Amino acid sequence: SPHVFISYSWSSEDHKEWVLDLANKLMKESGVEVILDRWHGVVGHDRFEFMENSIKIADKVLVICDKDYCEKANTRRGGVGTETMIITPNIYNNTKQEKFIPISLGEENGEYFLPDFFKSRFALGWNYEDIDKSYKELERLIWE
Amino acid sequence: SPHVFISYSWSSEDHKEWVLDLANKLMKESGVEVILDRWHGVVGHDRFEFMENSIKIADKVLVICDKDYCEKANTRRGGVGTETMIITPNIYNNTKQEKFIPISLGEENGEYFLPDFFKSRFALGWNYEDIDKSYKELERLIWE
Repeated sequence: SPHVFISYSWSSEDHKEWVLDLANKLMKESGVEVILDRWHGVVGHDRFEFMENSIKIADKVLVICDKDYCEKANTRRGGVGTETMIITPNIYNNTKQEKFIPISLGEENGEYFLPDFFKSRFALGWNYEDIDKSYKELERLIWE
Repeated sequence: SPHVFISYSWSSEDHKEWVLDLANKLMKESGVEVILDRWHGVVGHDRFEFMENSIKIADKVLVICDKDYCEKANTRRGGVGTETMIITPNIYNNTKQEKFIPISLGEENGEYFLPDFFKSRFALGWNYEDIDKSYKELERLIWE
């Protein structure tokens, strides 16, 4: 099975629910073993360590790039500090590049959200009007 | 400006013309420096070494993945002929991964053509019904 860690920001309760629904769906319908912070009982100050360690054991890393994740990633408001949950340039540059599957949420005109330090600009443009098509491509990016 | 090498096979005269048109368009409309075999006068059995040298100086590498390219890549892998400009497992694995911009041609149902040894499964699904959208995204993958 693909081991898939999901990197995401707790932008809101609805967004946490969208990520949780995606994790449950990947586990149920796609035979993927999702590494999710909510399913490991990760306390606030253990978040950076959990993200760091999870990326090394995961086969794929979903980068949930909504607007809040991308400008938190680009600015790094105080820098790393255990709280973090957002991939840093250092983590990105010490990870095999093929693991990352950026998913852009809420962009317009195909200007997919993606942190500036991602050298490859590919991202799965999530189609809210065609979920099944976007989910199919996510399965291909994970499995194939 | 980005130096963009185009990896493609001479599958047919129409396909060579499609790649030639794309190369001309990228230079004219997107201000990129395209490294094209026909513009350097690379004759058939010199093409593979030309691909190797060009990928080292190129900023991006477009992988024109139609059916013929992907089946020869999947079947022959590192054993592709000296006359070919088809990426091998060694070339993919020994090149900075962000260079590669695979373009899937002629795939159906979102089952994008891509050699199986490409560790990252991302590819630009070329939309023959919305070229401007596909060219917009190709420009972004090259520039951004």
